[PDB]
Amino acid sequence: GAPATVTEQGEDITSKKDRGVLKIVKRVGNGEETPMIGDKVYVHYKGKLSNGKKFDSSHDRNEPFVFSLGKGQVIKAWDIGVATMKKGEIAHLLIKPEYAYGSAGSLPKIPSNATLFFEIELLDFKGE
Ligand SMILES: COc1cc2cc(OC)c1OC/C=C/CCOC(=O)[C@@H]1CCCCN1C(=O)[C@H]2C1CCCCC1
Repeated sequence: GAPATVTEQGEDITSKKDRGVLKIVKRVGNGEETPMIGDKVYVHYKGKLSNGKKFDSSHDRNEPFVFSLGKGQVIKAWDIGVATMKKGEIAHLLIKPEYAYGSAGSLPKIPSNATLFFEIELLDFKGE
């Protein structure tokens, strides 16, 4: 499956090189520029737990997901992961708990020590 592949071919994009956030580019975007911290960022995404019990998509709310990069509004994996993406790119991220909800989880949405998978499309990122 898509997350297996990420375990197998995915680039470790953490600083500590702990495999906490692995990435594969699925569709190549346009341009050299990636989002800077503080940029307003627009994405579509699909997300699930590796336990396979919960799924979630932006598409369902019929609205892009908008957040400010680096401003602590998403999990660290997103701040790290979306910083690496170009306008128009689609990527897969596999994420260990330390870059997600950790040992405490976010009960009951996210259980203790959960691993997460996302497919993310970077639509646009504007400067603050
Ligand atoms: C749409 O509602 C949610 C989705 C997720 C988690 C939620 O909170 C536990 C949540 O409710 C409100 C919180 C939003 C920001 C935190 O969320 C994140 O930082 C990440 C990245 C941004 C998109 C959503 N995402 C999530 O972690 C999802 C989660 C949903 C369960 C399956 C795995 C992904």
